[PDB]
Amino acid sequence: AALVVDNGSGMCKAGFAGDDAPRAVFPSIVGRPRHQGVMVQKDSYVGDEAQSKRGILTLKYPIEHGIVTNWDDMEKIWHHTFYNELRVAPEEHPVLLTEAPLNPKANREKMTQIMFETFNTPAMYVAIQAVLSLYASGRTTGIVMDSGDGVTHTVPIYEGYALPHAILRLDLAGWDLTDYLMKILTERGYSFTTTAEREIVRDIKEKLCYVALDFEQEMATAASSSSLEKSYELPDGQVITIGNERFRCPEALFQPSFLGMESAGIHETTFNSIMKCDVDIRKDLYANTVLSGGTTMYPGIADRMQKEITALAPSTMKIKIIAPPERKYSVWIGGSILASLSTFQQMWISKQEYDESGPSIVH
Amino acid sequence: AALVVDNGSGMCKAGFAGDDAPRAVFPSIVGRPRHQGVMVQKDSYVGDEAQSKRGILTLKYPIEHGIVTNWDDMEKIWHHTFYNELRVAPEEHPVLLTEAPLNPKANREKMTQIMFETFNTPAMYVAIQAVLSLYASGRTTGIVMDSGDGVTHTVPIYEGYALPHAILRLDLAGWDLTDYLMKILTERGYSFTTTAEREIVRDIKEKLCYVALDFEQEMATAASSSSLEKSYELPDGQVITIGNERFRCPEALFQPSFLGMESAGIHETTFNSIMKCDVDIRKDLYANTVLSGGTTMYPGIADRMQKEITALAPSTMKIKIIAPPERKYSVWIGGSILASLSTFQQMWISKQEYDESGPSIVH
Amino acid sequence: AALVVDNGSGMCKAGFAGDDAPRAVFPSIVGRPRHQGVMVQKDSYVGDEAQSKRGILTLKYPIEHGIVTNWDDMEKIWHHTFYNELRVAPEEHPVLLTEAPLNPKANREKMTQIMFETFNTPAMYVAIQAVLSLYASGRTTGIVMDSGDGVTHTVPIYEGYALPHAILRLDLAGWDLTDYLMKILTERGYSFTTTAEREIVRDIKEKLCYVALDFEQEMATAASSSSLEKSYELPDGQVITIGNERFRCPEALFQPSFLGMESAGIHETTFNSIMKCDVDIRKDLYANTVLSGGTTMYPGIADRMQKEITALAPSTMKIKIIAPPERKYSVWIGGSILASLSTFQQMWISKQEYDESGPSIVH
Amino acid sequence: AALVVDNGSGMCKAGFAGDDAPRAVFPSIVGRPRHQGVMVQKDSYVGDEAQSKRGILTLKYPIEHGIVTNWDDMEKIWHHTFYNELRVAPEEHPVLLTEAPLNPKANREKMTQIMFETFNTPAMYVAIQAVLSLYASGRTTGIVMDSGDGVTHTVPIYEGYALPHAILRLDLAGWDLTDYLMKILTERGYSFTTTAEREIVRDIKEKLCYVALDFEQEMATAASSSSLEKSYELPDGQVITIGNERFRCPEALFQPSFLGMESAGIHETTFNSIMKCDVDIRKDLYANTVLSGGTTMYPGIADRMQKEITALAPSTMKIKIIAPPERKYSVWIGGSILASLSTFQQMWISKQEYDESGPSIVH
Amino acid sequence: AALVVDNGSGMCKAGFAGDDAPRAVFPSIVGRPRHQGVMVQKDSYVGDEAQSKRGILTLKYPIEHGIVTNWDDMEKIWHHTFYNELRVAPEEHPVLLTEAPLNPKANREKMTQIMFETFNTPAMYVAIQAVLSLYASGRTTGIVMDSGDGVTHTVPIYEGYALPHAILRLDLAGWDLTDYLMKILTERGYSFTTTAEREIVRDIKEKLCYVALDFEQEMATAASSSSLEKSYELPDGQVITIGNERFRCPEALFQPSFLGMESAGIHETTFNSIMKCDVDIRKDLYANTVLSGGTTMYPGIADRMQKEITALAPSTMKIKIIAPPERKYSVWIGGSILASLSTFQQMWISKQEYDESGPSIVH
Ligand SMILES: Nc1ncnc2c1ncn2[C@@H]1O[C@H](COP(=O)(O)OP(=O)(O)O)[C@@H](O)[C@H]1O
Ligand SMILES: Nc1ncnc2c1ncn2[C@@H]1O[C@H](COP(=O)(O)OP(=O)(O)O)[C@@H](O)[C@H]1O
Ligand SMILES: Nc1ncnc2c1ncn2[C@@H]1O[C@H](COP(=O)(O)OP(=O)(O)O)[C@@H](O)[C@H]1O
Ligand SMILES: Nc1ncnc2c1ncn2[C@@H]1O[C@H](COP(=O)(O)OP(=O)(O)O)[C@@H](O)[C@H]1O
Ligand SMILES: Nc1ncnc2c1ncn2[C@@H]1O[C@H](COP(=O)(O)OP(=O)(O)O)[C@@H](O)[C@H]1O
Ligand SMILES: [Mg+2]
Ligand SMILES: [Mg+2]
Ligand SMILES: [Mg+2]
Ligand SMILES: [Mg+2]
Ligand SMILES: [Mg+2]
Repeated sequence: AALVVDNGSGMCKAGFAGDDAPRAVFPSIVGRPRHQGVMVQKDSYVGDEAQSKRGILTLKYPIEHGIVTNWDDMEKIWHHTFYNELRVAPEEHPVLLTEAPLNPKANREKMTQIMFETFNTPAMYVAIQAVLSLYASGRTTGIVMDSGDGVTHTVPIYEGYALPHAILRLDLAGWDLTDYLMKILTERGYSFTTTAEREIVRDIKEKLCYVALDFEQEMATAASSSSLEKSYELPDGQVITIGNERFRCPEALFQPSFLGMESAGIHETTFNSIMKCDVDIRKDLYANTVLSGGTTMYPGIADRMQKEITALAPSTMKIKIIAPPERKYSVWIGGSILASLSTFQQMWISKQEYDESGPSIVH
Repeated sequence: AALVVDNGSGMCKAGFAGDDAPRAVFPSIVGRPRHQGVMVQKDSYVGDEAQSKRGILTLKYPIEHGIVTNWDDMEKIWHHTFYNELRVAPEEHPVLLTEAPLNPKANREKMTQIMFETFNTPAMYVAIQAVLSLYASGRTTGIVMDSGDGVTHTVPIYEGYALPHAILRLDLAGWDLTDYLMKILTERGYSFTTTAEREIVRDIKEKLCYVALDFEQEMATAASSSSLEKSYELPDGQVITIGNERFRCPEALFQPSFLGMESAGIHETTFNSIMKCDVDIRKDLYANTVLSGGTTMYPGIADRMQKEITALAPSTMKIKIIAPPERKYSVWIGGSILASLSTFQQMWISKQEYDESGPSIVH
Repeated sequence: AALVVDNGSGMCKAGFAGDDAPRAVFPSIVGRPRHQGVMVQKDSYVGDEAQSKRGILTLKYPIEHGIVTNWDDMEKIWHHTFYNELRVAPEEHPVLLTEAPLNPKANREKMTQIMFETFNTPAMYVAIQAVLSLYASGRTTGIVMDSGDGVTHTVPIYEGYALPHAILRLDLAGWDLTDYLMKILTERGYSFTTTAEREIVRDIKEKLCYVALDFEQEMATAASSSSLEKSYELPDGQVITIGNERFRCPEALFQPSFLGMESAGIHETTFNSIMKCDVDIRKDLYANTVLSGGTTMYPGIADRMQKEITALAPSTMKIKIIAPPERKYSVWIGGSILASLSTFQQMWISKQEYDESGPSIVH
Repeated sequence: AALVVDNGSGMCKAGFAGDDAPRAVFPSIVGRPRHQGVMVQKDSYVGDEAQSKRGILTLKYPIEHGIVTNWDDMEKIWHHTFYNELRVAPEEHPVLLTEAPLNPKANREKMTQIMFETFNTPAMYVAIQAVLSLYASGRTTGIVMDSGDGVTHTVPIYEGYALPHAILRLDLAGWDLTDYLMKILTERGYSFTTTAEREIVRDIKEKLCYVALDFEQEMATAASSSSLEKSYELPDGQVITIGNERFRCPEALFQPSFLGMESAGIHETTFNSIMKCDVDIRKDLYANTVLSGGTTMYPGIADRMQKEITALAPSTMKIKIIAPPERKYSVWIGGSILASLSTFQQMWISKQEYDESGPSIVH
Repeated sequence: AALVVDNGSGMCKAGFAGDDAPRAVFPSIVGRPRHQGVMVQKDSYVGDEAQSKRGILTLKYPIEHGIVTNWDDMEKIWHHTFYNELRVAPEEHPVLLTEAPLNPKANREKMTQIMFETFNTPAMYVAIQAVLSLYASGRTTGIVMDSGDGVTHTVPIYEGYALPHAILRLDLAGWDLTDYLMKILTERGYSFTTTAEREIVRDIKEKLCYVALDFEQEMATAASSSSLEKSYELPDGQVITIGNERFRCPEALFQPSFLGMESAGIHETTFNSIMKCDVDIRKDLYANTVLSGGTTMYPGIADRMQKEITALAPSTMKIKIIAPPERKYSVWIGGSILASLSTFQQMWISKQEYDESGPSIVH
């Protein structure tokens, strides 16, 4: 059985091909102690180990905006994934990895060198994340907008053919929303600064934030009452209350100028990607807009995306946003489907092909 | 039963001799994918298959101006015609094919070699398209002006005898009108460039274009109001509006200088063909001018042809333009009549005659 | 009832003895197609059939200058005459044929062999055409000037006796006038060249040409005004206008030098024929000059003949030109009278006399 | 010195009487621009000027089949001839013009009106072209077959006397052969349609076409090998190859049915012209058959004419075809000889005789 | 003195007629602040002002693909051109403007309305850009391939006459190459996204990119060494290094499939434009292929164009690419020559003609 590892910027999702859900889901973090030990202790902690001891750790993400910036810590996470989470020998199973489009070429080549020389996997393959999300929905036509912690990208596919010239990629994703929520929480006097407190803000974001259907009407509602106020208990028992920050944080996905970015929102990025495609396939892309990733899990984002794209598209087009309830695992689920196909078993890059063609075989 | 295949530049019309209408009518196109497949797909698409997937295809016509330029794609269309459209075994039926006059000799010889060596037809015959159109109208005397996608030709026939020295042929037909409509649509800011968008312009031409009775009076009407403006919805919901382009495009049939051509219009070509005939038969040709082909399906072309030929012919002649409502299928209908005649069953070129006389038997 | 067939160079006039007019009058032509048939058609056309389809035919006269030059086509005309025009069985009726004087001996012998061996007529007789014209006028004394399409001949007869030494024959007739009209029509830019266009010129000649009383005065009248101009509409609606060609064409009958001929005009030929007769019978020939044939049907030819012969004859002679209005059929009418006489029934050449005396019985 | 202008349908040959060759030889064409000028250009081009710029011009011949159809363009060619080519004042020299026999009377009268009222020539004369060709050969007896671009005519002359009744004229000449070569070049896929491309086909005809001695044997030779194939480089570097079209095009001179014409070939036209002459002069005409004009410049036409006339003439006659190597200029050379004769100086039509006798003096 | 304004998609080149170089050359951009001012600042910046402050601006091009999309910003650029750059009163000088062929009709009419109603110019004229480039080279015959930031178009001209039916236009130009360089720079981890960073990529393109003579040989050279690597210092001191991207970016001009476009390269577009012209003028167009515009300023593009057209043209044609070193200003230089011609002073459209004929006078 093949191993499917979906390693975006924020999470590591691993499991076996053929299953319907990842077996191991943990944060893609490496924590190191920032104090002195006095008791007569591991040197570093990975994943949920680092998340539970984060009070005395400095947390580091080895992947930033889809790109591995620390390859030593990236091997710790893969080692922790294989031996501690899945508890398998990686030299016995082919590994299917994922990657965002328009990534540096050296990123995929280093992933290949590590899988073949450090873990000694027999076969290997690197797929595009948005393509796997279309496998998960059981479609061959559609435009996938995948947004995780580091990357947001749109990939249009028609009848199984990708339109690579129409692929768009934004560096605006979940990390920027957490960073923005930290900034607007200072307006109420809540100061979060350390890497451990950044994990608390992300937990606040995932539990209290939502997408407003009309932002200006929602701002006027929050300024005239308190029906939108929600409380949240910090780990030390302190209770914070947030109001319009609940929908102002996800609003940066549609108005990136809140972050000082010049780019377009996720609705205009999806529309611009459709408009780069041929006129004859746009009608099918409008009706098969698929959301994927953890950053699409805000309540009300599918209704907001449909409203915003309807205002950009011609009035005779049928805008249909497909947001399955399991779309946080769509990349992994689609990778599990792909690695189980019989027509895919010739797509593997074996270790022999890597020894005779070098790392350039992965491109 | 014999097979009747009318394969002009634009369309493929196929059926069985004795029927009153073709059973298979599809565009004579071969589409190949111009992108990369990412889903784990045929290598080429023919006819209506290529027309529905044209968003991701490069469309190619194997016949250009009546002459087959790609014999590999021409066999794909004939193979698609026999096995997918008609669903017959071509080695059991004689095949009646059509061809424009004044074509290269090697074009008809290659059609004969393919029908006998690739499809193994028992018998075969290649007829002239304008002659078949006269069978469809139930006449033995008349001048047929047939205009399709690639070729416009006039063939005068008197009492069953053809006047080959009076046959005229123009390379101005439906393809040049579509190409001209694409050019004058840029005046309103509508840009069509790809082969898929050329199919959209042809659809615009067939639905909105018409022949003006007086061109200069029609130009003054369109410049003073908007009663001639029509809208058209593109496949992606965008709506374009055209005014004088509706009659300026078909006007190139009567004024080929709009295309930069030096040749004469279809009215002067018909008149020059009559004037090459003997003086004693011109009166019968004037009264039996038969229109045929898809390019004669513009509204108002019969009234315009009659007006233009009346101005060229002597005032005592009776100009009568015969434009039947089914004249888009006249070549096929006439071929179905001819292949069903008992006096035609000796005109077939059997495979034995082809083996003993070579490909020169077809001439 | 006997059959009377008057077959000159141009026309075939057939009917039954006793009638006052021929029942069948058609051009003595055989037309064959000069193009290729494409419609899935007789091999040749005779008479009015060839005249109506002459646009696609090559027209041939089997009789040239009174002499049959094509005996295969001559049988087609006789076959068409008996079975299609008269609709009789020629093996039941005696046939009276006509011939110009001073013809080759083999011409009359071949007519006899065909009538007895091909059509199996019971009896047969060949008469001289000018002698029959004198029967038609009810005279026994007179000089007959018969002019058709091929031959002009004068035969003087006195009290029922022919003067064979005074018979004159000219090869100047209607064919040469049509040929001359074609030549002088080029002066106005009218080009007639084909055998079908020669039939049009002959129609122009029969409708617009006339004999001028004084040629030089008529030439001066046409050169000073336009009262002599007449229009004529061609079969294709084109209108031609002719002036002095109307009387210049028939003037060749009186001045054969217009045709490059050295012979004398029809007036001097008639006078020379009278002067070869005995002095005692010339006075009766001067008073009984009978015109006959289609070439004598020009308006004003009787007044011109009288004026020209009066200038040649002594001033005390009474010149009387007899030009009956039915003189185009005089040979046939006279043959119908002769074949009905009871004293003629012993002049027939029966088939028994032909079998025992050979073809020399006809001379 | 008198000016000699030989202006047939295709070429204009001009010079001075007494010289042995024309000084100016250029195509009788007038070209007008068929596009729009954008550079900040003459309105029309004549002769070699139009031939070099023919890519952007519509070429028109003012003379068609020996008859001037455009008198405005005919004056442009004469004006270009006098002032640009010969560089003389036409009001100082008498002009000798040429004309085909059996031309419309108004054609010669308009040439006289233009020479006297537009160019103000002192004297003028219009000669028959075939008569001048006999001066060029130094003969007083012979039949001249002159064939140019528009007209083919035969004029028999005996001891200095013309036989006008034996003059024959065909409208089959070089223009019809070029038009026929264009038609049979489509059999190999070579499409020439514009007036500029017609000049290219004429160049192909003059360089590659020849007359086959036996046509059926030559057709069998070309169908069994490739020794008759010749290549020709088009102006744009494209190379075309022609085989049996090299001798099929000139074969229309001997079999006009290839053009759909009913007329006889040039061999039968020459023979029919001799047979219209008196029996006593035919022997001298058989031995002095003179070829003239550009259409007689095909290799092998003299040997073919001799073979074809020998088969028509009695076996005891000596058929001698005189084809001088300079017979393309025979009409001009003979006109230069005639205009230099002292016994011709009274044949000029002075401007005084034209003012007192009108335009009818030229006939 | 007349004003010459060459305003393509990317640059604005302005000056006075008669000069040899534009006086004002600045980017055709309008920048607006995308932040909040806190210092107690113009509302928008044009040209070099916007280019120097682009760090805090959003840069907008009012002309996209040759078509003005923002007429308010287009007036800001013209106002900045007249009053700030040239420092003249536009109501005193006639203005010569430029435009790409096959542009929307309303684009030229709005330019005319603004020049006459907003700037009150006395006279005005709009020329075609490729025609002006032929004035700059001192030629009247040649095919001009002009490529700027928005449009690539070929205009063949022969002897001063344009062939409008042979004009081709591509929407592939400098903007698409900059956009493509941004995409392939992500392969090395260089992320440029904002409109200010797009100006940096364009600067990289103009300094480091070149056209490879053989693309596949150049790709193999770059993959085997580092002799093609060049460094570039960003505005903030960061140094980027690019290898095969130097010639892969300009290669999209010859292989537009790199951009996902179906169209043909600039070499095949030039060849197809020549092949639409008459056969007689193609030889002169092959020898006078003129390059123009900023997108033709890549090193090695003239040698590559000659190599690619030589492979398409017949081997006997002489392909000569004329690439003057000042061809970035050819449109302006040619407009300066045209506006100084005395024969052009009647081509101006005065303000009186605009008031009496409306905006339709410009077409
Ligand atoms: N219920 C939720 N609501 C909003 N955001 C969420 C939710 N769950 C996860 N996220 C965000 O999704 C991001 C990561 O999503 P995911 O696609 O699973 O990870 P990866 O970046 O590895 O692809 C994180 O930044 C996280 O804050
Ligand atoms: N209703 C219509 N009006 C105008 N043009 C038409 C119409 N229908 C078809 N055509 C044109 O006719 C051309 C082909 O006609 P047809 O004779 O059926 O094909 P073929 O070229 O195979 O003979 C096409 O170019 C098409 O644009
Ligand atoms: N009305 C007419 N006027 C002048 N010529 C005529 C007229 N009718 C007939 N002809 C001429 O008479 C010729 C034949 O006359 P006819 O004697 O009837 O024929 P055939 O030659 O058979 O004896 C034809 O050449 C025809 O042109
Ligand atoms: N060498 C040649 N071979 C065959 N045909 C020729 C040759 N030279 C000229 N011709 C033809 O002769 C025709 C004109 O001949 P010419 O008698 O010189 O002109 P015109 O028609 O003015 O009398 C043209 O149609 C041309 O094609
Ligand atoms: N040296 C150079 N090398 C390559 N490209 C250049 C160079 N200089 C300018 N360009 C490109 O030319 C384009 C504009 O050229 P130009 O014709 O001057 O402008 P316009 O679009 O106004 O006609 C820009 O996209 C620019 O990137
Ligand atoms: Mg994800
Ligand atoms: Mg058709
Ligand atoms: Mg008669
Ligand atoms: Mg000549
Ligand atoms: Mg430019």
